[PDB]
Amino acid sequence: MTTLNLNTLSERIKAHKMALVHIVKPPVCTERAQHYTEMYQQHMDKPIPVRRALALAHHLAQRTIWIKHDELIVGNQASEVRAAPIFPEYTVSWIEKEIDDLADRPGAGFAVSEENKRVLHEICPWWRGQTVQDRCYGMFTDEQKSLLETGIIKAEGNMTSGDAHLAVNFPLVLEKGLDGLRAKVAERRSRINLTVLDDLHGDQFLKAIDIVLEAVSLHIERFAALAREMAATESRVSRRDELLAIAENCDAIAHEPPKTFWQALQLCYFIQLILQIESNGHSVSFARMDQYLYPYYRRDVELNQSLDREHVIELLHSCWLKLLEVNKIRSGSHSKASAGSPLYQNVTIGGQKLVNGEPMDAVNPLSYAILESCGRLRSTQPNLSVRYHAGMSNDFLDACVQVIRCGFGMPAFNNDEIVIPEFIKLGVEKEDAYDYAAIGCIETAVGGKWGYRCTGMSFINFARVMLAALEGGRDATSGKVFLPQEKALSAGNFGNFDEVMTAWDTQIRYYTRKSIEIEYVVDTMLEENVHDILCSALVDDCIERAKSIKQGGAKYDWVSGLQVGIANLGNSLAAVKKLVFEQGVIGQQQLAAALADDFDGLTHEQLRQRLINGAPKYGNDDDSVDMLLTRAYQTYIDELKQYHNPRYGRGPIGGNYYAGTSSISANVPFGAATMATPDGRKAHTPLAEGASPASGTDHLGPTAVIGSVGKLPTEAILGGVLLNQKLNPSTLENDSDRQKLMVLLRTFFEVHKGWHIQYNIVSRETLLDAKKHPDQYRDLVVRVAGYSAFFTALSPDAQDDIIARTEHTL
Amino acid sequence: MTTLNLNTLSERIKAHKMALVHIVKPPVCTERAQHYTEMYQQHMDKPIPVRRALALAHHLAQRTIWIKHDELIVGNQASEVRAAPIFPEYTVSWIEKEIDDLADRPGAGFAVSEENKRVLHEICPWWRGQTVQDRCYGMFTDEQKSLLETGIIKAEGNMTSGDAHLAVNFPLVLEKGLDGLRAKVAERRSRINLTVLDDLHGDQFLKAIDIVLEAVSLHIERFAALAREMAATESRVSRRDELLAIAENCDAIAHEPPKTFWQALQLCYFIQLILQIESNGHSVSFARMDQYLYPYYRRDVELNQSLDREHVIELLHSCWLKLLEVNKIRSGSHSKASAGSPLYQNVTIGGQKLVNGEPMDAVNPLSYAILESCGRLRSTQPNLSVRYHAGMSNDFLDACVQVIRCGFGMPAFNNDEIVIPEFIKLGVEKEDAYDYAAIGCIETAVGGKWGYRCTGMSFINFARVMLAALEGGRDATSGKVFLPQEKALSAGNFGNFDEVMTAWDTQIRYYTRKSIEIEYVVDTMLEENVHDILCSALVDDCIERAKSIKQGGAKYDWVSGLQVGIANLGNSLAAVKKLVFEQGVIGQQQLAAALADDFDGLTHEQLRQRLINGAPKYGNDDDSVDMLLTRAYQTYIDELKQYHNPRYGRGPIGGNYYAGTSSISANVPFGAATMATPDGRKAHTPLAEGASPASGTDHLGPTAVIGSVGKLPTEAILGGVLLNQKLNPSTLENDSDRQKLMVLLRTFFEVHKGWHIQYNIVSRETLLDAKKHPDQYRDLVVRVAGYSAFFTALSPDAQDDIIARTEHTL
Repeated sequence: MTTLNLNTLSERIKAHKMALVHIVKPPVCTERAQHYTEMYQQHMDKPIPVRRALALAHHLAQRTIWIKHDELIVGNQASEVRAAPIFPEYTVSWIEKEIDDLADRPGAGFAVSEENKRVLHEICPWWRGQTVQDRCYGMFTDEQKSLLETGIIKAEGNMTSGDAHLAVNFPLVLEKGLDGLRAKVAERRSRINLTVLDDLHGDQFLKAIDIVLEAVSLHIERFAALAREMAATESRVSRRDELLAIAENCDAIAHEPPKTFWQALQLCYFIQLILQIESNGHSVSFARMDQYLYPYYRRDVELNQSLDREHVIELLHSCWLKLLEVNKIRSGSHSKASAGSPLYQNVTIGGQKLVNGEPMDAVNPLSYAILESCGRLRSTQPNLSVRYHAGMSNDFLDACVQVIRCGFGMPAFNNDEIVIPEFIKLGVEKEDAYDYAAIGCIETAVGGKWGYRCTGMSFINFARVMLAALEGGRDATSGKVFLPQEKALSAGNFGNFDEVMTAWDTQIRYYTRKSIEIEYVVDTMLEENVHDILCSALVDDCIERAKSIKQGGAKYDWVSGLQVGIANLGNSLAAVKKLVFEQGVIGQQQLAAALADDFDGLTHEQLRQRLINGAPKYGNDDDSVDMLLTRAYQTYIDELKQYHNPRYGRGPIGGNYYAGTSSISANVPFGAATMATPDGRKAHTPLAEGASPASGTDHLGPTAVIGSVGKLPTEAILGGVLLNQKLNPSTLENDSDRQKLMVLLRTFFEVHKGWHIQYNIVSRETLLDAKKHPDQYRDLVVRVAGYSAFFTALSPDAQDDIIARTEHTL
Repeated sequence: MTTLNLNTLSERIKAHKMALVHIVKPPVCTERAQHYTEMYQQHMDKPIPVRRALALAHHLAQRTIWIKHDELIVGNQASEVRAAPIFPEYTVSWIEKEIDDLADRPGAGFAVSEENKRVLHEICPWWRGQTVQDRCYGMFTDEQKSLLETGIIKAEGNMTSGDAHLAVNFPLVLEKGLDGLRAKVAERRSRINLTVLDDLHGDQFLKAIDIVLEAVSLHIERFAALAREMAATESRVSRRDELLAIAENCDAIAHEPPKTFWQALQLCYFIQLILQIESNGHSVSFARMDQYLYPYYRRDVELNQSLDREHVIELLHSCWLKLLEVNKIRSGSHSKASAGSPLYQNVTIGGQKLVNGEPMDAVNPLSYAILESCGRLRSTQPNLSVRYHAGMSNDFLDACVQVIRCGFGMPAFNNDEIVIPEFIKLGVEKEDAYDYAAIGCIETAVGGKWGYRCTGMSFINFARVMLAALEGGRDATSGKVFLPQEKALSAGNFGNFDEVMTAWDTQIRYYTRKSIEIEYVVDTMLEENVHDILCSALVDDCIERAKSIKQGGAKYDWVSGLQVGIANLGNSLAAVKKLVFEQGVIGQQQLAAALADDFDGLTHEQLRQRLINGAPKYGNDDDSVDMLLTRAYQTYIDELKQYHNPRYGRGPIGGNYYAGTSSISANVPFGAATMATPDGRKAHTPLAEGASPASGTDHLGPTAVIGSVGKLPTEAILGGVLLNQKLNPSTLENDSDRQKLMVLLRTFFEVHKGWHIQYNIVSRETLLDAKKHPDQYRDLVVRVAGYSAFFTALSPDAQDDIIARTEHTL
């Protein structure tokens, strides 16, 4: 049975990793901001796509590049290590407001030089009115502005950043190389007829693509020249040869399709890198790297032995650390939903493949080498996701638990047993459905053939809507009544609990329509102003259609928003149903006063405990509450069926919505703006994250949790059902308990058709000593919600929310 | 019969006309440019259609208004009298080049105060890169830039101005009033679904429309207040009460549908005026005024006798002079094609109407009063067109000849006998075809239901293309060979004349495709950057479709370019066919050397003189040349059928092209860039205008001219076949001769199915004395090509082109 070595790192990688983790307050880079402003100003006469393509080519040619830390995979995102570039086309509002207050922000600090401070005040004024965000607010209705003002609906990630949230078609890049893609664009332009309106627009986008494809080849050649320059001055023979090998690799993949594993991996990273230079969208993913890079691995390692397996791990480590170098700056408020400065760069391994139309297990030696390399490095990037299926061997599943015991949150699991059948049901072609991948956190899509944001659209706070449904449509936090209704607890005029559910149904249908109206504005402002030239080029079928992903270029296009406060909604309605209506133990007006009073006073404080412990809670396998949550959630799911997403009918298959709960760390900020709820939660405290049970309310062990989670309408929540789980390391020291988990996994995915599970393995004492002496735990990694983060890079608000999570035993 | 009094004018009208005609060097106004820049800068965040609506509302609210000349119809275009406003969104290029050299431009002089030079130096640089023209050149291929640089294809009027070239739905404005229009918009916005993409864009366009309608009403009330303010300072009881009546009528039409003829005329003018404040497009036309204003004329004149018919005449005079106050400034080059600073504001009278689906003569008393009002004033505005039909009475046709004898070039004639059948053939609904009108010059459309520029698209220089077809595809003027070919006169390798025509066919198809490629860029840049909010609002069916005319909002959308050098093409090929090939009296190389040498030297002058008088010319009813010109024109007409215009399939019926010859005064500047031609024309000399015979070549009288013109494929030239005709006034003093003329008209329109005829009536001594003593002939009006102009306001080149035209006798 494969036993992985999960401790050894080369001295090169150790020093490289150590250099990155000790950058506690990374700098900010303005190079991209300058060069984009320069080209936007010089090319106002060009169409926006061409203008943006010329902006990227100017930046790539003029920006600072370097090769550092004796790296074997080259390509820097910004002028300084771990620097965040600035992207002014999306917004400058928070930049101008916060530019002097970026050092001391809890959990999101950045160092800004005075010259960068000087440059930003010269650039940002020109972008006012032209940014994506300013244009969104030039079109929002006042009602929509007010909704976004209260925070009951939020879409800040969409208005201040590029979409990304996808994987490009790496097989296409590897098969054709950069010259082959330029040839593809030329053959497509030869079929342009300039007296046909669509072709006139199409040709300008194809021109943009060619400008960017040429620039990327020139940029790879620029690094090749840099490697040769450094090789001539590098005295160490070992490093000199590597630099020359790097220069030769770059020369090859600048034009021709890769021939070796090292070349193919470097090319794939170049794409991953430049995607995050042209756009600051996060969750840029590699999709099934263990599949499309395996032919090179097999040849170089197994057949010809030009490389040793250990060399491949070193190369993977090199790539992983470059992924950790990628950084992104967010506003002070939006950073609280993104605790740990994450970029969610996902890598998918495992799963199945089709051979002559028939499915087989896809796990291969490269799958093992990738899993092992992540176990040795124990970093936040990549966000490793494993595709489970019934045919996966115990050996590989055992190797996965071995890495879970390394205590950095990975690998996480997706489930072919639900993803493949439902994707096919939706209209994903069979060959594509079997080749799906994980994107960002838990969301899934067909890599290289899918539009942006399989999840990651607008956020609805279910708890605040529920409070409004319980109180005449009034939002407790803001006081505004967006949808008036007559029934309210303070009035005591609910005659049934059925009437409470009609109130919820009618309120959530209103906020659902508003959320979609808001997304239509934001998506269209992204469509018209911030085309992704390189990203669109590498997603089927934008080249042939001659338009961007956001215009309908992708073969598939389904998206989902995020519903926040899942456990709180169910627990709250169940407490109401049981204690107020079924038992007559709590009065409607009595409850409203405790909620408005935030359970203040001894009298109200024991009423609160009756709500906490006197009514069943989500996560204990009790149907009286679990099925109620599903019933309330189902109304949102059904309402989504009345709408299409903006790309509907414009090329892509689907063009519709579904649900999702991969709400990252939005539970803490959303809860901070949520008043007391009837589930016993006090005002301003975090909500349950993702779809996990509320912390400290699941008392019947892990098996009871998956019984509850499995009862959600998982098939309609293809944005993902996020299930966290925290264990003490001692709960997996014995093979007895490791096997106990592996059977728990197979049962969750095969019996209950679960979507995903991720594991924290860490003692409560360790996380408290990480608060005490940070310099001690600089490399301590922790699973937040869909991704991993360094515990000492978290703010205390998120540190404690993780510490408060339920610790389970097997 | 009916005898009109064509000499009476009130003292009020006399003084007013004198004030306008003695403005020799009109001023420029920067208010619109200043106010549009301010709102463009302060509303960059709004969608472009809404940004333009606020610019207008800000301009109308802040701009300078006044009432002068004791006018009964109020509304000024700019701050000063006959001042031309600046419209920077279309272009600032020619403005920056010619800013100091505007006063002495021949026939296009404007006065620019140092204050205005200072204002435009602040304004223009901000618009660099954002103008329509700059963004056209951000998309043109290098080939398309070179074609335009040489001038063989031209589209200067489209890149530097709005489109206009249409009539809005005046019946809708009169029937609904302004409040009714805002209500029509509200009801349409109530059907907007903000989760449907097309409705999201649509709602922004409807918002813009409503912003503008609100501003129009506020602007009319702004004039009502001014009239009351001036009435307070007015000491003449006569004029004081007139101002009170204006204030009351402005009050009424600011919201409600008008009830009186004065109200209905004032409101129709307010629209006509504001249309030309929001857009500098010209050929803004009234369509069938004698029809949609008759209900008021009948009520006020005939049924109730609230005002005398003579008062109606004075009111029409008031409107006509306000139309003359409108002005427009063009570049130095484009002004040469628009000799006389015209605006082509057309008024259509006559024609037919359907009474329960039965054709009936539409001529009515108001038709006579409009005809008579124009005869007394003898002004360049309105461009009066009469719709001829077989059933029109001898009495009215003689009234038209009475006005033609006033010597200002009007009325011109359109022919129901060809328009209505061919419009129906195109797909125009019978009800609409019978309601067609002339737009601008000679082109025809359905007022209130048609897109822009039924004619007025790109200009192709047929003579230069023909020269290239005779010489290896080389343009003699620039030296460029855009489409190479082997056969050329220099080589003497034409085997026969059929090979000559094959060359013409091959070359003209190439230049046709390229003209449309150029139009597609320009049309698309107009669509995306300069929406006409008020114009679109008042054309069917933009409000219901929630989009502009240029986006496909109009019920009908056909357009046509302009083919220049008609008679030169036929005459040139005729000379070549007869003398070179049929009779072998001139050699191919011999002819080529004469053409390259511009017929220099006594020997070559004899060859030229043989080309002129030794071969038949267009306009003598000689089939040998007439049918050859038709066969050459047929190739362009056939090539047009392979294309659709940019609105095709986006809403409107048709969406295709047809041909046109309404080339205004472009024959002069186009001739200036055309070298010697085989028709005996010397280099740099003017070409023939429109479809008229070349001057001095039609030697067999008028009856023979219409013989030739009628042989053109008129049914395919729905942009108009333009025919000028000049007579000495002594030729129409005998009623014997006047009946000869009317017989010829009925014959030209009914038997030959001709499109149009217009008559200059003036002696050679009058035109030459006006060149010598302009101050003496400031009110001398001459017919140019489709419109009339003040002779003393024409360039010397254009003055001489008219003086050189053939003078016919009957």
